[PDB]
Amino acid sequence: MDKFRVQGPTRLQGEVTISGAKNAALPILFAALLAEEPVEIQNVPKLKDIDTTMKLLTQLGTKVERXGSVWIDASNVNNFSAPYDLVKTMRASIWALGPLVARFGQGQVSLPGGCAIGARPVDLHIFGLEKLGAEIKLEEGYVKASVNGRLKGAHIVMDKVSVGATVTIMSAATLAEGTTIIENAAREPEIVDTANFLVALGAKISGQGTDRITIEGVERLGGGVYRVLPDRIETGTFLVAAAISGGKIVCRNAQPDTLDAVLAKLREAGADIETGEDWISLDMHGKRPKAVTVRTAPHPAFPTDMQAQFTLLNLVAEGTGVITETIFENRFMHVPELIRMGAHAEIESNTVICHGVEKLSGAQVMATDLRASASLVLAGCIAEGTTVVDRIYHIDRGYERIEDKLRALGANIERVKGE
Amino acid sequence: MDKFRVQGPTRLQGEVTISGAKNAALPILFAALLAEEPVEIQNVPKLKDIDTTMKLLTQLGTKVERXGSVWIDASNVNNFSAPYDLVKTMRASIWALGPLVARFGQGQVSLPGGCAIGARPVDLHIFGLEKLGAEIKLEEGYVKASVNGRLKGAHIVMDKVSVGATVTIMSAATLAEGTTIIENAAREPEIVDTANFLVALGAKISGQGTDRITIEGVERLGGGVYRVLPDRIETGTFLVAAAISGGKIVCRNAQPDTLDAVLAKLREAGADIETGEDWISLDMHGKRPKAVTVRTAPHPAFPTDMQAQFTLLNLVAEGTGVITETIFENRFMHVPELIRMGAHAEIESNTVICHGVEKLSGAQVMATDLRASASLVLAGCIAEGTTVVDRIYHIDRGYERIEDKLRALGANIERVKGE
Amino acid sequence: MDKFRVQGPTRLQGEVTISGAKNAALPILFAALLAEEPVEIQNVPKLKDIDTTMKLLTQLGTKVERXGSVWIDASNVNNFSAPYDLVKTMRASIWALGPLVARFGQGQVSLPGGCAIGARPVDLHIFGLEKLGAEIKLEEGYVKASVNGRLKGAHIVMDKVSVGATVTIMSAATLAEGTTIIENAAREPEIVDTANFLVALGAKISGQGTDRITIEGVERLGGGVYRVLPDRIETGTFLVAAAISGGKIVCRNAQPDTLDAVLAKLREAGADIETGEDWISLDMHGKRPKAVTVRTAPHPAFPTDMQAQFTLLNLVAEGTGVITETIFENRFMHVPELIRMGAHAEIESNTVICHGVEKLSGAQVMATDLRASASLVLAGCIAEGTTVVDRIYHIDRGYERIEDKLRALGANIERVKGE
Amino acid sequence: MDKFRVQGPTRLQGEVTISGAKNAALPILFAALLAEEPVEIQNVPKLKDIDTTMKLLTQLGTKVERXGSVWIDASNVNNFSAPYDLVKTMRASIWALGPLVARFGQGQVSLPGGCAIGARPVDLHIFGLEKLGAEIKLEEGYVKASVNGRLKGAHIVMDKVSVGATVTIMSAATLAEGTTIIENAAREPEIVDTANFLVALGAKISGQGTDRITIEGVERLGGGVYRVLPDRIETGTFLVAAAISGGKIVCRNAQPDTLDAVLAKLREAGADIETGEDWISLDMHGKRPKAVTVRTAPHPAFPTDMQAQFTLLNLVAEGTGVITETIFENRFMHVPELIRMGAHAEIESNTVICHGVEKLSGAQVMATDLRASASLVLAGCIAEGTTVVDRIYHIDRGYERIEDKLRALGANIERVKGE
Repeated sequence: MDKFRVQGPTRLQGEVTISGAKNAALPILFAALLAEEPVEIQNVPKLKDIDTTMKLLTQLGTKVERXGSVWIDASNVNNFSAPYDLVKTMRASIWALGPLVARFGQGQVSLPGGCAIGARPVDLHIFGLEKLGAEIKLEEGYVKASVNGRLKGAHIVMDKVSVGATVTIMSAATLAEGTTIIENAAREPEIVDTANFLVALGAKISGQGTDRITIEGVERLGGGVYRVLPDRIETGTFLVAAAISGGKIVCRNAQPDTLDAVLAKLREAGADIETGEDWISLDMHGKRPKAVTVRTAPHPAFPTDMQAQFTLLNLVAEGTGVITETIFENRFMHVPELIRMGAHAEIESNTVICHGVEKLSGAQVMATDLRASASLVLAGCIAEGTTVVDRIYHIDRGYERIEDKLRALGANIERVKGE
Repeated sequence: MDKFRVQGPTRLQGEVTISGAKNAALPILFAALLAEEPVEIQNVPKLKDIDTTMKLLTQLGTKVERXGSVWIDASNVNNFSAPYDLVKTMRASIWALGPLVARFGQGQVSLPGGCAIGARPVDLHIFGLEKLGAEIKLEEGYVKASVNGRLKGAHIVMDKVSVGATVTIMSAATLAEGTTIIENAAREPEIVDTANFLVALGAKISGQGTDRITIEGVERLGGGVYRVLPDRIETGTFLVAAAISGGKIVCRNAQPDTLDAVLAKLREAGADIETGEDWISLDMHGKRPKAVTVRTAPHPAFPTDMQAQFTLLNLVAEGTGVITETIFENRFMHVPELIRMGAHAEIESNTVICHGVEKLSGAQVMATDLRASASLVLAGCIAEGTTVVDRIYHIDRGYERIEDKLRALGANIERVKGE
Repeated sequence: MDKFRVQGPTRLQGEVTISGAKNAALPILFAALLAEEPVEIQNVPKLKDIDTTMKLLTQLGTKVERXGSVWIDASNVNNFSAPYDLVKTMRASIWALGPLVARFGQGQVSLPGGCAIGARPVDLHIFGLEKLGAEIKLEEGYVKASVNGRLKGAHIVMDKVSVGATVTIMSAATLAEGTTIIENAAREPEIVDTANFLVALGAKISGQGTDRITIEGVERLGGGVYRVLPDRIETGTFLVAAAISGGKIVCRNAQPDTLDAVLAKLREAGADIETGEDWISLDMHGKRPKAVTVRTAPHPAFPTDMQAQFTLLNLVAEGTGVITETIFENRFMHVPELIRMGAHAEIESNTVICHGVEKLSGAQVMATDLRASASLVLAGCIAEGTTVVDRIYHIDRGYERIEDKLRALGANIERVKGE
Repeated sequence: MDKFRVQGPTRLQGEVTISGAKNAALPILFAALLAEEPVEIQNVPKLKDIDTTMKLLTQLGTKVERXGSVWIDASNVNNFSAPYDLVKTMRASIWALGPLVARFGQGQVSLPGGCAIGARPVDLHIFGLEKLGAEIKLEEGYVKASVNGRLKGAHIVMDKVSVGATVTIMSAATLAEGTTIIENAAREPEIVDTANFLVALGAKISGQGTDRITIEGVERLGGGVYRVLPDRIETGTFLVAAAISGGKIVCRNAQPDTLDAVLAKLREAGADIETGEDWISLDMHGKRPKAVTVRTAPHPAFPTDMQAQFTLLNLVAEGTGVITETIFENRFMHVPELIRMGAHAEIESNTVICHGVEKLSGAQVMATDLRASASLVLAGCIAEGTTVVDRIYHIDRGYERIEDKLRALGANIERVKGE
């Protein structure tokens, strides 16, 4: 079981290059199934899910190769079924369904053994495909969709806001006959990125990033070169790393505009921030951060994905600050871990009241949440002494070699083994 | 476009005989598709939906006759499809699905068109059936279900309480192989009645009325005689009629136990109430009702179907009353209509603050909801002058000759045809 | 009982000069109680609530005179009580409490007979004052606040975002000794305006408009001249008027920045929009608006106060649009009135599914809500025939002579006295 | 720092005598302040809060002593104030307030400060009292209540269901002039017990246990002997200890009727349960438990206080089961500890997905929650090996000598005196 052994305190400063967003790379990789011609996908991070997707794609008869880029040749897809062994570790695999049916007339995706019926994950996807004219075949453990000729554009009202189903519906709609309208579409920057990718292939989409996405179907999608957008959360994590260590950092390959709320929040903490079209700088001037008030909410408001990081900021800031999770429940599992590191906090209902302390103390900590986990690693960086973060495979799944990035920032960090 | 012209004030007093519950008769009529031997369903009301169901049954090859009872012989079911023409005006038609697949191995029901995905009623039916081993197809405007051989008992956890899917799952499970357990089952008296009916046929069911129903599959269901339970909302509607008019009333062919919360509310309003095995008496002793606080919630608690009726009550009651709706959104349409009759109230969020007035005044009113509509008719009876309740077809569909029942109570009411 | 007789259809086009916001004028008027030197408040609308506030102020011993401006001389305040009548027709009256205590050491405002313990508007104000060092005295219908000397700055965390309490705490905090931090402060443009007014008097306030307001108390506030900000919702009502009428309009005395979400929403409807330092232009180019998807949420997202207006827009737009209310409950009560005008709509849960039709048919209509009411007048302007909007006094409360404005835009409208 | 050491696995069987409910004892000791004659309170557990209450009472001038009983003589009560030195460590202190002002005409309770306002516990108590005619005086750090003569009966609508405020209102109302009615009253067995205590003193109360309590005020309360009801949660914890271990336990000095939901759930898990007037027997027959579906809700529904206990049950039961928590927000702290013990569980939103493993592994654990902690100790009992549960002082505060009880059941437990 891999662990991170950090030795602090250390000032995090310098430069970091931001990896592509896993959350944009995935839907785009599945969308490449629509491409009749070779496709080059740039800025694709080296992550477990990316590997799983490549295998899945190959299993369908797609020609796949990688490095920074992922080269895809789907001119000839022959197998329209995603098997159990291949979708078992990845829910995103459902993304193969829509492209398959829209372009080939048929698709089949294996489903896991479940328990409760009603409002499940796959649900929105299946019904979205059904509104598009797909015939659905359901049997415990799998979903099959098929259509005679082209899908038919339709007017769709989403009762629930779903990032997943929005990608599925928007993807399959690019080849449908007519216009498709999606009401209550997820607004995430990743949805915008996926739509832009499609448009680069010849798709006709508008409204991406708003509550209403409109798609005019076209006969076919071509090929090309496409650059995946920067990882916005990864970027936020690095900004916070400098903000909590009285450091100065510059983020390369970033996209300032996917972070309005986070940047504004950082300024409130007294951070000196600068942006360029593709870069972001943060300077504390050796100064300790000021506590802030945070209310997480749906994009483009302050993201829940930055929550753990900001809680950390408040925990070592000057003063008292409160963090409120307005949509999500039980998002504070990790606070007791920080408290064990010498933090002063109180979890109350859907909030965390933060009392800033001068210095943290290393400890043996652990968290299952990717973000919370990453925050523990940041804590280890500035705490007095030795910190050991257990089960970092969580971090490995969403961050492209964070230890190396942290090390170049001046961190004393080692990847160590353990029983 | 029928209307009720009412002239008040009139004290509502005397006797009324309660009709069988439409909502228990429907699921029961459908479940009869499982019976191998002739069956007699007693106490079935004469309502539009019953007619639509009989016709549906006839089309499936069922021999159907009616008067008070509805006679069914489904020994020779030979057709397995419920077409658009026969199910357009009736959601309940989905109930033919489970019995067909469980007994015959195949079944299909026409699905009315719709544009929203998620929250769709039929969703839970499909899922329960799939859990039981059925193959589900969403094609040709139809929802299709089939199984090779017998359904297979399963442990089903409902993500949401659904009266409809509880009935579908429960019904089909009686013929499945093995044991079926439904977690988070709807508790409604209509559900208990349907269960009791199944058992009378030879089914093995327990837990009906609680959140956990257990079904022991058997090889076949027989025939028999079964009496549909009384309409609790109808009973409550008549009780309130006397409670707001200073009257005394005896409800015949009623079932006290399905009305716990409503009876307790009536006592708080100051009503003198007595009960027997199959009757309920309410005596105002010539007195004006007292205001009460109402919080709707799932059965066995206060029913949302009695909400508009109780609002009416608070409106002519002594004091200030509070009505809180936790079940439906937008269930206050009756209020603006009532206010036009001289009532006083404020709608704040999901609650109505009632300022009881001594007397109501006649006016031209209209509500699309069944309960609110019957409430308007009641208000017409006690209001000074003439009231014209428009669009009464809503009431015709859910109440068995309400005008006749009201007249026998002392109401001055006439059905006007034209506009 | 005033009413509007409208003759349609008429293209609304031209110019309208936007009134100051009642919602910012009120808290500023109350805040003037802090000023030791005369104060000039410009751009104050002529509305009932302003009068009540004026009467209330005079009663305290304040020198008050009005026009476009309101002159206040709070140099000689001697009465410290807000009598029963003044507070009964106006919740805003609670705003006199804070300045009184903060400046004079004593204050008292009447209380309307209680309803349900816990969750009264007045409560948050009370607790905030207490946090500031004030002694509170209560009894059914009475609230006295007092302190010996200065109020004391405190760290206050709001468990409920409240526009009212934020104003109270902020206002009173300008005179306290020390720093006051308000966590979870309301973000409204009106809060920003009030804070700005305070700063113009010599107060030290930062963070206005964000989740955290920090006030540094000072010995005293002088006098000066302050211009109340433009009415954001009126501005929006006018923008919609043109947008639903194929017209072109220019809003003068406007503040584009308080309308981001509404402006971007208008662009989605197909509108051509330009903005300047103090104006906003909208041009439909003779075109019918496009159906939009709306989601009301906390400022700066889409304002629930623009809801009815947008529902109207979708009702006469090309296509279907769904308006989703995440704010209040029961916000669609006016829709039936629109249906009576020939509109096509379905109310489902917390949403309205709008099916735009080509033209509205005039009729006799009425809504109690301010916004929904104004929307009915807009409808009369574009409907074919004559429309009579009843009970327009509701409109008069938040709209400065709307009939004159509409007429100046080309509307055929008459204020018919009583009938 | 006290700790618990457990050697497992060990079948928990035999008998246990249930302690009196701390939660009933507390409000009852406070209500005794209303007694004009001596009172003997039986079956009071020996816990910290009881000691604090005793100290509090003595300081008011009450003659107090304890053993199994607590003897109260409120004849010389000459001091009407509860100082911070007491209430600081005990929230229930607010309970002295109502009896004080109701009997003596005056009462003052010290209040813990804090940043947060709105949604504060004590708010409902203040409001109820005010409804009864009391004058309220506030200042950060204290709440004072007084009245001229007797309190006055009033009709009170609880905005929210509050156990504390229900006791306060009910208690004070017993000496009020006239009739008091509490709408939306908390239903807890602890409230029923306090009402019964009051009635034995001569008060006039009814509806206790339902959502509506009626209190007819009387001149004065006498004295007597009264036995505190059994601790329902303690009994639940004991039943679970047997259910998760193939054992057979009989709970003595119990009250079956206070545990409906828990008993039904245990049967759901496959337990052979029998009950009598004052005993409860559970028999697993050496059998492992069956996973169950659990949804916490207000009494008489499933208790949140049995939550952690049931999760442990699931974690070692056959299959998958889901615990959904709707009362408290962050009540999942016990899960990560259980995982360390070899348990398979996924946390999702307000629910926990359990994966029944055959056996747990000894380990070093710690939970701050009274219930979660007790759960861990239970875990240690059946887990293979040695387990060390830290900070068992939480358990000490709510459970009367848990080790002796467990030891008598077959457990291998030792108290360890820290560091």
